[PDB]
Amino acid sequence: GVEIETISPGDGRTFPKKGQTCVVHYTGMLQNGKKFDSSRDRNKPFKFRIGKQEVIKGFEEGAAQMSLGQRAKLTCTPDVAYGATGHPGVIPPNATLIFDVELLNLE
Repeated sequence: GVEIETISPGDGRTFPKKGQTCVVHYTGMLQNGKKFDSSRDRNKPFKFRIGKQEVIKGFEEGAAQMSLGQRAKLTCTPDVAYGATGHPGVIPPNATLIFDVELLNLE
């Protein structure tokens, strides 16, 4: 379950394909909570590739459903990343995570 609410400007066609190292200015958020992880805070815009399951499934499926320039808004389900496990100190178990994802990519 990935609910994409794209803020309109972009190109609408440059989709991430397999093995494409793509660039996302991500900015995390918790449902009824604050930020937890931000490439914008690090100013290191997270050059990640598609097809290795490096990123979580809530962040991976949101990438290919966007295009270059687009600014979507992830509402990631708990069961795809940390719903029963939970990260120690960052992500509690059964958290519905929120992301400011703007696909300004490469390749």
